[PDB]
Amino acid sequence: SKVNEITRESWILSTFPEWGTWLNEEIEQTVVEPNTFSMWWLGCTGIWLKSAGNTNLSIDFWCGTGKKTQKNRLMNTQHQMMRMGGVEALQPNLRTSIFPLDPFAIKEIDAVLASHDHADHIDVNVAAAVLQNCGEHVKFIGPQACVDLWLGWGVPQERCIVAKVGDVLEIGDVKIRVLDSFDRTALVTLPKGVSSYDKAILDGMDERAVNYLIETSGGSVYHSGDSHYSNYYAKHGNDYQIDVALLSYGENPRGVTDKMTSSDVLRAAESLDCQVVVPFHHDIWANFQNDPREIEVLWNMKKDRLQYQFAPFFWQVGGKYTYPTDKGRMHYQHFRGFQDIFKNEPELPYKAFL
Amino acid sequence: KVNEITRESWILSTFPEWGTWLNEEIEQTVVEPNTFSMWWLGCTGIWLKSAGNTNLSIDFWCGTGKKTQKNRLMNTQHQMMRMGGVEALQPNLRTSIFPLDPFAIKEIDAVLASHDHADHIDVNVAAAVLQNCGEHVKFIGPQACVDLWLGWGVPQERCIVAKVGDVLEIGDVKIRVLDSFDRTALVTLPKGVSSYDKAILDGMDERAVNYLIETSGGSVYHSGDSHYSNYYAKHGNDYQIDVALLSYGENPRGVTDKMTSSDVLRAAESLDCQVVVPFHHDIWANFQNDPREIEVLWNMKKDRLQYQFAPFFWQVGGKYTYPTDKGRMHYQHFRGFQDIFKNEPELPYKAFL
Amino acid sequence: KVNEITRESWILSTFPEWGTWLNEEIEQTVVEPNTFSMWWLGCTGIWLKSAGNTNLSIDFWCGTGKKTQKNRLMNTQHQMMRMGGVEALQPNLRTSIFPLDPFAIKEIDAVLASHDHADHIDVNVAAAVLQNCGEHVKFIGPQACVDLWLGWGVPQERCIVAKVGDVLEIGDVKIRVLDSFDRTALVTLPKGVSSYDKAILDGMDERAVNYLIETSGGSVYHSGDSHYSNYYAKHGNDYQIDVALLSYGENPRGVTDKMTSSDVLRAAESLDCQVVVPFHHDIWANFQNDPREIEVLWNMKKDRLQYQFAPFFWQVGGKYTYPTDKGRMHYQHFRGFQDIFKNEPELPYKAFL
Amino acid sequence: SKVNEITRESWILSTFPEWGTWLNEEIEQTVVEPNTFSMWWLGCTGIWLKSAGNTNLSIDFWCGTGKKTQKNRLMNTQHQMMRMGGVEALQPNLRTSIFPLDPFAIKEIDAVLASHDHADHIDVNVAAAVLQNCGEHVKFIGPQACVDLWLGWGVPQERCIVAKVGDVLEIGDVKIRVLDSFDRTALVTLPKGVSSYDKAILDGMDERAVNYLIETSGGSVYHSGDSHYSNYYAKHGNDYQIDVALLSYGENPRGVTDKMTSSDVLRAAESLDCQVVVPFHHDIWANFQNDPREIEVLWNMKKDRLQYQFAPFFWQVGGKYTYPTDKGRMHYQHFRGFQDIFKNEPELPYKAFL
Ligand SMILES: [Fe+3]
Ligand SMILES: [Fe+3]
Ligand SMILES: [Fe+3]
Ligand SMILES: [Fe+3]
Ligand SMILES: [Fe+3]
Ligand SMILES: [Fe+3]
Ligand SMILES: [Fe+3]
Ligand SMILES: [Fe+3]
Repeated sequence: SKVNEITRESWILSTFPEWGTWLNEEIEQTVVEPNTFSMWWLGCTGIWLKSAGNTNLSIDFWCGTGKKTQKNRLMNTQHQMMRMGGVEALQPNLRTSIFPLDPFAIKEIDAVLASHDHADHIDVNVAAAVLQNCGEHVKFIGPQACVDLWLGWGVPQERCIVAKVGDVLEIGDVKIRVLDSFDRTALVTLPKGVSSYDKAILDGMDERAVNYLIETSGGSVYHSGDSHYSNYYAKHGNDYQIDVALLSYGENPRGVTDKMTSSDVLRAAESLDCQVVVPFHHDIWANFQNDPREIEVLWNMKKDRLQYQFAPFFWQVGGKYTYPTDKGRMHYQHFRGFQDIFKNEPELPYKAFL
Repeated sequence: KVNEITRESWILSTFPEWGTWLNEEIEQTVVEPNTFSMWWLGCTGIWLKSAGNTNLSIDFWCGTGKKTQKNRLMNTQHQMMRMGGVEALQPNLRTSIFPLDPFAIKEIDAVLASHDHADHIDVNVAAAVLQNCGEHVKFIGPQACVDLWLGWGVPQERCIVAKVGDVLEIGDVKIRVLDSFDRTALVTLPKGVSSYDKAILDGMDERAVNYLIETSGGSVYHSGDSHYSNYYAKHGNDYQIDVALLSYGENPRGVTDKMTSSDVLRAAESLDCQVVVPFHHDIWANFQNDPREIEVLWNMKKDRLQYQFAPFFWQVGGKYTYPTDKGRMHYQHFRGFQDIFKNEPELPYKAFL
Repeated sequence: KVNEITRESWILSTFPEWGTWLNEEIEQTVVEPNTFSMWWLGCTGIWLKSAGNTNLSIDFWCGTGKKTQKNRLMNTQHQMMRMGGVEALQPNLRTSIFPLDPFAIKEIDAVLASHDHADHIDVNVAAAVLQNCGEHVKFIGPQACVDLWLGWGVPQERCIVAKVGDVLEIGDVKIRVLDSFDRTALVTLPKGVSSYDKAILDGMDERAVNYLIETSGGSVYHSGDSHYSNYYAKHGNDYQIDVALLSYGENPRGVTDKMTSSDVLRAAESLDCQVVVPFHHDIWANFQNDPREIEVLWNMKKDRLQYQFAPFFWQVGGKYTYPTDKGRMHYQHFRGFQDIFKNEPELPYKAFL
Repeated sequence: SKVNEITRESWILSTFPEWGTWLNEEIEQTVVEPNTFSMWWLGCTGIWLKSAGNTNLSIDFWCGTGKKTQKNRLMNTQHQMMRMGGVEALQPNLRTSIFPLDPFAIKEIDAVLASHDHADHIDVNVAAAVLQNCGEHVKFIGPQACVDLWLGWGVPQERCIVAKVGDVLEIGDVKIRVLDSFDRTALVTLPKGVSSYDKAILDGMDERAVNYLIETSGGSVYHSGDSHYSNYYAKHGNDYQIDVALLSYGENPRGVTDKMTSSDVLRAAESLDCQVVVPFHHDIWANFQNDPREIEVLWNMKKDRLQYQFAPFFWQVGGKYTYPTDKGRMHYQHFRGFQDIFKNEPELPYKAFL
């Protein structure tokens, strides 16, 4: 190492993303057992899914960050937060989770999905990486607004598939059901100079936000993007067997509603009639710092009285989940290492040193 | 544009995560008389700012952990091999963001290091400070940390070897150099150097120290990642320690590298502090832990043992001001939206949300 | 005598359950200067009494729920049908007693209705007040409540249509009419009127409002059964709200008709109140709930979010006096026996009991 | 004119009792499965029991209320409360639970039981209703003092059966064992002018209070009326297999002892050696407002150390319990409704409205 040879740029390039290609390697090397499926949490609502037949999907994989300076103290005119809250000042949304996966190291993938067109659910860098490293067979699947963003970034139209509610897509050995979204924020996320006083905007969900139910030989996973709470989760739950439900969670600032509360994660689990409920999105923003234990406590208090049939699962960014293998586990813990502890004797001044 | 993007342009546009947000925050902070403020920089990194505008970086670390699984073998005679008789690579992956850009540092009085372990000293932070700051900035640390800085190209004139019992004055702050209890450091030796040899047991002071930093708003004890020692009680008998920063984490089976939840409490009692603040518990995936153990045990024991201190649970990149924040137990980042409803919302109907 | 007894004679001698106990209690309460008292009449019914002896009844409901299972079908286009696409009868059975006989009311200044839903407005209470009280009593509510009262036979000189932004002076109390967030009310439309139509979304103010009642003892915010809205923060920014009354209950799967435990807390924070009081959680069997969820969440979050309010758990028929009772969390009905052992017991031996 | 046609009397008659005949209908229409029995909580200690053989019993069904005014300041001379506590002032006992069953709509019943002669355990209206609606076959079963009250009210002697400790009565397919009572309050519940200093009154339990063990093809239930705690429960538990134990609970005012404490509910369950303990009577009086969670918390703290073989069940007034089907359930929840949720599509201005 040399003080003189170091620049800010050389430091950044040698250091980030944090885990380098550790997880890229982990994912590629994982052998998914028959009648099971595996997923990894990529931060925010990003999920890598890998079926037993080696089909690979990336969903809402986001490699952006939040604010990088306080220099600009003003929020962009008509940003959704301004429309919802009548605010003027900059939002202090700072990214608080590491980047567990290098998208530029992706070699094996079948499709890139986006639940909706919000910035933290779609990514130009992920797009670039997949187009650069992968074959022409990889599909970009998302609602019309997501396809418009990808096309605008230079993704070829032939790579895109516009997801419409009620569509059923086959990719490798997995079935993708496109379902309604309840992302109320998406409804009012409109370009400057376009009015959100107008009631006609209320019919626009389908054009820009969907939920996905992904069916594998090991079971199904419901990715709700960042849908708020809706009674209509119960319609989805009546119609389909949903094994694992991924629901966005966070601590709403006073006067803001952007994520479901702890109580609504449970109501949503009950409405989806799932077996495992998995909060996500609760890792990403400093200003939404939260306490997932609220979900666990409320679940313990209410499960007998309401005869809840599901259990919560508390994950970690970069972590793996395998279903149905991990059903029954509640608290994820990263591999602790040292499985070969004391293979050989220690080298210490006396045995009881430590 | 999709074809104007490379891995390298993505990285340079994206990292570090918070840009210069906290650099700006720190500079623009006006520390009130009779108070001091600190920020947690990840791992055991701390920025301290006094009411006299003295600024110190302690253990500021801008490295990361493993970046690949390709090399499946642990380095021969790594401290973990010496303590555990293992052969396989350690899966230590960095799990906290980088809240401060070392290359945006403009205002600083000294760079301190508790010890020479990799996650407590940084060549990039050194480069940045040498490149952007005046000749007055000191690099303070045990002999072994000075040796690392020197070897990286930090000029001897900038360094101060910290030895136990030293009292250093920097601006309006007093830095007491105190004993370290980092048992891991004692056996962190180069390949070909034996850790069977009992003479290595006298080696703490040359490579590891703890700091008691006294300000006009109170004192902070930075324990580096010392393990538990009864000797904290000697430090606690000798000095008023307001805030104690102690390394915490979940030890893997057969490993002892961080103090347990019971020991964070015993150490707080021994240092006889006012506030105990676990840190280091953010950084490694394989040490993933539950700081609520500390809060639960403290609630169960504080009456019976007449504990006079309270714990405080922080967040990486977060601020703490003493004594202003005494009484606060759970840190929450600024939530934003303090001007909520300054104007009316623009919605299709008022109850839309 | 079994021969003289009829279902009718049984009912008339037995109900309402407390007879006129609370009517007497309320009438005889002398409210101290700079305080106000309220009683919970079940569901969201509130009796409010100021230090100046102004008396208001708010959402006083004396109906019951289902009385038979014979009719197995829900009325076409009932709000629950519109919201849930159901056909079967709702099993809403009233689970609270009737602590106040409306036909014993003799002293009152105004009858308020937050909205026109059946369990918030009452023809029997209207009859009773017109029968027993002077020409001066006002019936205050949104246009839709005034229309219901008018159609029942309440004279038009008695009614006052509440519009958002109105400020009504009644005796020594000020009544601010504020926005409601009762999303169910928006779709509660007559058979043959479409709820697919987006124009219905502008209809809140004509049929539902929230009240902020200001007294010399402080203020109370009655939210009717508003759902959760960010706009509570606008009301909280604009006014000092001491006590917030918020409707709570356990929503059946696929139904949203009451705020969750998490939202009771968010609403308390948004209203920036000092005391939050769930109500409505007593009334329907099919919404049977656990208010302790609110207490547990509040304990878990109050430090981290710096909550400045505390929850208060009431009982139907109970009293609350503000600010005298601030600090109390769990209401207990009077236990009696204050004159215990005034005289000696009459027992076969001292230690019998 | 709606308001013109309304009187206090018309309102009361159109409104009460609260559930009308909903529960009358529910009970009649219930088909009890073989090897099970069902019960409903009627408020206070009232129970409706229905066997698989369609035998129907009412136990301590009380349709009275408490105080209806504050005007009478004084407690009745020599009321049991005055004898026990040397008090003068009126007791503030206000009924706090609704009336889930209309006694006048009873059409199918085999017997009317009373555990003891306290006012809240026997009812003249229930008697009048049963005599008016049912055949000559319906029996009124109670201790001598209960039979005396029924007789005095006009119940014909031929309908009554004086229950004495040790008696075993057959009614349909159920066996009713009459057992000792421990209602200490009943011993000093004596008419004005009769002395409670007299030790002879101590032999009076059996003539006025009993406990019942009701054996069905689905298991047994022990109704303790409002017995206080007694070591003698262990005698009953040694002698018989007791599946469900119904025990009176409440919050005693300072200086009063009228209901078992949370600790004693547990000791009693242990003594009776039951499988399920069900507190009751804790719904009825305002001045005894209590917290049944004390029972649950204590049980969780002690069940391992004491090797408790029973579990508590927390019911709701008007609710159902079926044994052994409901064993394992701890917190009763009334039917929530909406089982046909989303049978059809909602009728809303946009899907995510709710
Ligand atoms: Fe998002
Ligand atoms: Fe979104
Ligand atoms: Fe370390
Ligand atoms: Fe160390
Ligand atoms: Fe209501
Ligand atoms: Fe309503
Ligand atoms: Fe009783
Ligand atoms: Fe009794």
